[PDB]
Parts: sequence; C-alpha cells; structure tokens
Amino acid sequence: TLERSDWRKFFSEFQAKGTIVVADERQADRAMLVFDPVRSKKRYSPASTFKIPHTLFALDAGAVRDEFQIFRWDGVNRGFAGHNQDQDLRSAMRNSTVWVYELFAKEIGDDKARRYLKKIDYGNADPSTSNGDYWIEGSLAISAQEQIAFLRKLYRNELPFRVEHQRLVKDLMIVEAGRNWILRAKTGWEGRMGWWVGWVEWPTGSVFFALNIDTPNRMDDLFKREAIVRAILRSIEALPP
Ligand SMILES: *C(=O)N1C[C@H](NOS(=O)(=O)O)CC[C@H]1C(N)=O
Ligand SMILES: [Ca+2]
Repeated sequence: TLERSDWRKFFSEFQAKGTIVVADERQADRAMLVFDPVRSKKRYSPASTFKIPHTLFALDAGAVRDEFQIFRWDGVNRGFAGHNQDQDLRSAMRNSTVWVYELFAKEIGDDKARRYLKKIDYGNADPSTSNGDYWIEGSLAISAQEQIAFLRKLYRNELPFRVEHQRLVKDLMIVEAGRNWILRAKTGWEGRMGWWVGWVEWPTGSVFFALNIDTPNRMDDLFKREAIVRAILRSIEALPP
C-alpha cells in the first residue's frame, strides 16, 4: 500500500481527522492508496455500514424474502422522518432505518451472527454486546483496510451467500450513476466517528474506498464523510466533475 500523505489537504479542506483507503482497479497493478496507514488498520464499530453484511445475513436466514416485502411500521416515532413509515429493503438502506435491522437481528440467531461473521472474517467477528446493538454498541469492529477486503469479496460475488443475494445488496447500495459509472456506497455514524465505504464502477474497472473520520461536531461533521471521499475520487478521475 502506497502512502498518500499529500492527501492531508483533502481532510484539512474540511477540517477533519481521519483515514481513507482507496483500491483502484482501473488498468492493472496500481498501488493501494492510503492516508494515515496506521489509522487505516485500526478497527472501529461499523455502525450503519454493517447494513451491507446484515442484509446478506437476513436474506440468507429468511428474515427478508426480497426487495418487495413490506415491513409494517409499529406507529412509534422512534427516529427521524424517513424512519417513521412502512419500509422495504431499499427505503431501509437509503434512510438507514435502524428498526428494520433490529427486527432482522432478533430473527437471526445470536449464534448465527457469530457463524456468519466468522464465515466471512468480518473485522474481529465478535457480536458480543452489553446493551445496545452489537454493530454499533458492542465488540464488533473492523478497519478501513478490512472494509475494502470485504467489499471486494461482495463485488466479485465471492462471499458465501447466494449470488442472487449478493447482487440484490449491491443494487440496494446504488446512490448515483451516470451512463458510464455507478456509485455504490453506505454511510455509518457511531456518534464519535463516522464512515463512508463503497466503490465506483467504471468501464476500465472499479475504485473501492473506505473512509472513517472522527466527528467531534456531531451532525455538522456528517457531510464531511462524502465530501472528503468525493474530492479524492475526483482528484483521480474516479468521479465526474
Ligand atoms: C448508522 O450508522 N446509523 C443509523 C442512522 N443513519 O446513519 S447514516 O446517516 O450514517 O446512514 C442514524 C445514525 C446511526 C445510528 N445512531 O444508529
Ligand atoms: Ca484492473
């Protein structure tokens, strides 16, 4: 992995402290690019980025049939606007609707989660929790480098789930596309730090990214997750201007 310490200008452009790993598969044998290589190997809670593997778990276990199943909302104003309504997989992914995945969690075995996480070697694969949900308030942790490794498995259909379920999750991740490019990504926010992970597919190959930053300013820092990544991806012609 090649260290791009010059990428500090992008984090400073938005007054943030964080890391990013970028794996550029356009052409061949390009070095993996990293800002802050030590932090890039530090494990953090995946927070809402866990909805990527969590959806694979729920599909593989039968907690959700497909993209057309509607999950009826219990009528309790429990999050924000997009959470307080009936959900399908796409709305839950786009709005980061926590209560759908809480429902998936209880239906999935607590032992199944362990067997799942270990079968894919996701971070430390430890869903031990004391109170909250194990993917945000628990032992489960994964580094940026480990997110890249996981996303490439999903991209290559190499994960030990039905290829149909891998394809569905990759479709649910779509946040933007042009005629020549497709961006698939998911944000996460743990409270004190935050994520944006995913990749953008071009004709000549795909560019994977995993960024985490600290979020001392809480909500006012959330835009920085995408803003830093987009500036870096644009700098390497991985997103249009
Ligand atoms: C996921 O990290 N979360 C769910 C929700 N949306 O997060 S997102 O904007 O990063 O997709 C609120 C923040 C967070 C949580 N508190 O569970
Ligand atoms: Ca290539």
